[PDB]
Amino acid sequence: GSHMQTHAARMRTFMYWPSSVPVQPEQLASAGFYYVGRNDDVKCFCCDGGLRCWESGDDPWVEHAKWFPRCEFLIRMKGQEFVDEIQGRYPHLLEQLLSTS
Ligand SMILES: [Zn+2]
Repeated sequence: GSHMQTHAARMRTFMYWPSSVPVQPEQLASAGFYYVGRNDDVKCFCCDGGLRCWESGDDPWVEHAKWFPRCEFLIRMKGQEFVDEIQGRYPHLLEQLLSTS
């Protein structure tokens, strides 16, 4: 429950990635991108860790299920079904190490 989804924000993410979104923007709106993401590098709303990296006609969802450490927004039908499946495929989903001293 934050107000980063009002004021203009909604259309502040509805912009684009190259110069228009030739992906599936109706699915993006469910994945937390395009209007439903945040700014340019569609960060998402509830997500603590959303980004974009669009590979080869990939879904917004596998992208937005491989870097999110949490997306309470999307933890609903995706986070109990998606990831339950996606994590089946991703045994390196969880946090590894980085600069942990
Ligand atoms: Zn998210």
